Parts: sequence; C-alpha cells; structure tokens
Amino acid sequence: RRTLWTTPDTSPNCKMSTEKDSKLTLTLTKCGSQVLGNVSLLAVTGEYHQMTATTKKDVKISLLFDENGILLPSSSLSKDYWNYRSDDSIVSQKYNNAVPFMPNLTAYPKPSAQNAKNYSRTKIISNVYLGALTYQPVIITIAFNQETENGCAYSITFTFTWQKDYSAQQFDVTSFTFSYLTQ
Amino acid sequence: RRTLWTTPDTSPNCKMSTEKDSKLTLTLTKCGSQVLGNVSLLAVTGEYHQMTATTKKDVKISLLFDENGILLPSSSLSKDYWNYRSDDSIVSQKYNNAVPFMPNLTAYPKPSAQNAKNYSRTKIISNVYLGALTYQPVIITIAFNQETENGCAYSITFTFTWQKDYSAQQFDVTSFTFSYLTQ
Amino acid sequence: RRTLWTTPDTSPNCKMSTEKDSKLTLTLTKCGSQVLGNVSLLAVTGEYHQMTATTKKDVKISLLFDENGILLPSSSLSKDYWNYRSDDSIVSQKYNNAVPFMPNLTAYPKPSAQNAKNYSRTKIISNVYLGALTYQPVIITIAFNQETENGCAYSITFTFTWQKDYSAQQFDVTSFTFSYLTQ
Ligand SMILES: N[C@@H](CCC(=O)O)C(=O)O
Ligand SMILES: N[C@@H](CCC(=O)O)C(=O)O
Ligand SMILES: N[C@@H](CCC(=O)O)C(=O)O
Repeated sequence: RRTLWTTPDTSPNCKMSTEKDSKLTLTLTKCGSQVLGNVSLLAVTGEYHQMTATTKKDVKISLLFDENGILLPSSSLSKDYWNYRSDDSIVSQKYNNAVPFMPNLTAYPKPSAQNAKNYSRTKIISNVYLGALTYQPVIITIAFNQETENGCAYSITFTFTWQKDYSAQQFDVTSFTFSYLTQ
Repeated sequence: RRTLWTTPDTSPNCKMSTEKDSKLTLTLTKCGSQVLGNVSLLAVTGEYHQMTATTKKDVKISLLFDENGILLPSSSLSKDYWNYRSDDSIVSQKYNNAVPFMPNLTAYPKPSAQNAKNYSRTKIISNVYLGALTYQPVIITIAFNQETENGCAYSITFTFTWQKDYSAQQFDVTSFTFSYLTQ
Repeated sequence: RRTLWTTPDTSPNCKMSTEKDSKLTLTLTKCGSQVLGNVSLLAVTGEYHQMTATTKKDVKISLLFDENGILLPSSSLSKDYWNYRSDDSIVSQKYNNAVPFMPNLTAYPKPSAQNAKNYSRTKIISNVYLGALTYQPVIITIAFNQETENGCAYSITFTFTWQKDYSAQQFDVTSFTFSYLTQ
C-alpha cells in the first residue's frame, strides 16, 4: 500500500492551540525514491478558529515517527486518524511499518554537534493562502528529520508563519504539494 | 493508462477570450491516490495575444467533467484535444472512463447550503510568471470541484489573476506543478 | 530503474564558481509521462561559500544530455556523481540509457529561428529560500531543452537569481519540487 493519510474528511485530528482543535489534511503517496505529499490545515475550534490581534502568528504541527515509521503519540496529529488508505478511510490494522515513507536520513540528517547549522535542503519553504484569498499569504515551512524529542527516529513538521493581521478570521489554508526523498 | 493530457503541441484548444484562442498545456498523471498535474497557458490569437491597458486581469479556464470523468463540451478546453496519452498524441477511442483522475469529492466537496464558505483546501494558489520574466508574477488559482454548472460531477479550474500592467505583451506563463487527491 | 540522482550525500559534485565547489542535490523520479524532480544547491567552498557585496547574484547550473539521455562532461554537474539509484548510492554500470527521464522535445522544443521567443512553458519559476530563512528569497528558474551547446540533445538547467545583499552568508537553499513531461 502506497498511501498514508489522515483521510480527507474534516473530523478534528490535530492540535494548533488545544487538543483536536483542527483538521490536518495530509496525504503521502509513495512514488519510488520520493513521497508526493499534499497538505493543508483548518482550525475547527479554539483560538485559531477566530484569531485575535494577539494570536501567535506561528503554528508548528509536528509528526514524530519511530524507527518503524509509525507515528508517536506525542505528535500534534492524533494516531487514531492516521494510517494506510482503504477507500476514503484507513486500514483496520493499527501498527503498520512505514519506513519507505520516512524522510531519507542521509538527505535530511538529524541535527548534531558535528556541523552547527543544518543543511537548508532539510526544509521546503513557500506560501499558501489564508482563506484562499490571494492577498493573504502564509509561509509554510516543511522540515524533515529536524526533531529529536521523544526519541523520534524521523520527523515531518509543518510550520505556518505570517506577518499580516488576520484577526477575526478562521485559520484555513490552501493545499500545498511537495515531495521528499525516502528512506 | 495513467496519463490524461492535451498533448504537448501548440495547436489551439482553449478559450481565454474567444473560442480556440489559446493553448492549454495540461497533463494529469495518476500516481495512486494522487494525480500529479502540470499546466501552462498560452494565448495564440485574440485579445490576450496582445493585451491592452483594459484587458481583464483575470482569466478562468474551466474543465467540467461528467460522472464518468469525461470532459463536458461546455468546458473552456475543447474535447477534440483531450484524452489518454498515446506517444505524443492521444488514444483513438473518444469516450474513456476517467474517474480515477477526478478530484476526490470528500476532500473537495462541491459547494452547498450546508456550510457557507468552502474549505480552502479545495484550492491551490501560487505564482507563475508571464513571459518567464521574474518581475511579472501572475497568480494561479487551481480549484477542485467548485463548479456546479451544466450538471458537472467534478471540475478542475485554472484562474490566472494579476495586478501589474502587462499591456502589449502576449499572455504566456511558466509551467506549474501540482497534485490532488483522487476519487 | 526509476530514479536518477546525485545521491543524497554532501560530497561536492558541481560548479557554481569553480570546479567542485558545491553540492547539487538532485533526484529525478519517473512517474509515467512525468518526472517528479527535487533539487537544492549548497556551496561548500569558493566565493559562494562566503558571498561578498560583489558576488554575482545569478548562478546557472547546466545539465546537458546526449541523445541517450546520458550526462555530457561539459555539464556543471560531475558525471562521477550522477546515475541510477542503488540504496543511498548509484549503480556500478557508468553508461545507462535514460531517454525516459529526458524532457519532452515537443513540450519543450529547443530554441530555433522558426519562432523568436520560446514558449514560457519551457520554464518553471518560483522562490526558494537562502539559509531556510523566510526573509531571504532566491528565484529558481528551471529550464528544459533550452541549451544547444556541446551538441546536446536535451538539457535541464537550474538558475538562481536574487536581488538582496546576502554578503557574508553561505549559499544554501531550501529544496524545490517540480515535474516535467518526458520524452
Ligand atoms: N530506504 C528503504 C529502502 C528504499 C525505499 O523503499 O525507498 C528502507 O530503508 O527500507
Ligand atoms: N475513487 C476511485 C477508487 C480509488 C482510486 O482509483 O484512486 C473510484 O472511485 O473509482
Ligand atoms: N518518450 C519515450 C517513450 C515514453 C516514455 O517513456 O515516457 C521514448 O522516447 O523512449
């Protein structure tokens, strides 16, 4: 099976501010030596559902994986909601190896004492758009294997950062396509 | 067969202003649960071939599909010009099911009375560049399943929108890569 | 075999200013009628390793290919460092046909006397980010089949161009994903 995903529904699965306040829509499709990824994020409740002038314009969604490529429970994304695809849902077996979906550790090494700043290639940076409004850019930073916490073997994080005042709006962004080299 | 396309030639196939004034180059390659898409647009004749100060800085190219995934004749793209790949041309059979290329209706639901504003994930927004000149951004908005007209089951639309004055120039943009979840 | 790459290590393989001053990380994965590509560039030594106020804010990395799809020795990328994937390295056979990885000559024709300016679809233009810092955009231009020198049959070039003063910094950019139609 060649896709890992959250499912495409809008049932909350993720933490932006508080637990299960948001829907991360994420699909990872294996394409040989790369995964083709597609991501977006919606705030369903809580502060990011109706932002204020003081809301933090920087949200990080962390997916931490063990050595089998299985999501760790300390991730921002709930495990209930994350598995191999089956129709528009997921497979019933909870604990399925997924090393071939993990980001390559040579391309994207964990940070170390060896070399201070890590390679910029460990990140993808671009813009997505809040509310699908062209005048409302939000910077998406995708980082590969740059987390060490909770004993993780691999990581994929999605950070959204912006400068303009989006108060009174619901955080919701356009979809973003990306790829990365696999283990 | 795993690619639907316009063919890569420059024979006009599309309407920007008037019928068959432009070449839409579009390739959809099936990659499991995603299509990998690649698009660009060129004006061959008519107003967008030599824009004026009053030309509309907003062009929408609509591909409408029936429940079989087959292009409807009311689309901006001519059907003559759109089919499964065979060499650098298309297959001879005109009417081939293509549901596995269609955008997923759970990820990208049609608009309804149920929920006012639709999910931003139904769109991709980025920049492409007019004339391949780095100082001439044009915003591309790709939208999935957001059309209802003509009884369509699915839709993919490409809107190009800009602010700067590109008068006297030919509309022609750099290629854009994207993906989406499939039915 | 469905991936051509540089390998994901940081051993210098490329010329920005002087020979083997930099690491081009490039992976081309065949996906039917498209290649899914992923690129980034790091300066390891020389001027781009510690830029000055006079360093040229325009670097072109040229991959030139023969009619078999094999890299020509006059390319910016060293051939030693470029082959079909095998684990995290490359296959031992040096000279492997790769026409199915080459950019389509109908979609991306070489430049000619026939039609002055070439089609903008021959290029992809976007931003990547120096040092993975969101305030440091660098424009990446990918061009397909636009070189004629050294008798090349095909070409893929990566040009990085910028305006801001990045003096004292090491040239290093975030990863960029793209696709193109294949021969
Ligand atoms: N890196 C994979 C093998 C290559 C791949 O599946 O992409 C593994 O370590 O299991
Ligand atoms: N959604 C497809 C099945 C899954 C796929 O082909 O991507 C169908 O409805 O026919
Ligand atoms: N263009 C290929 C055939 C199609 C493909 O492999 O993508 C060739 O000329 O050998």
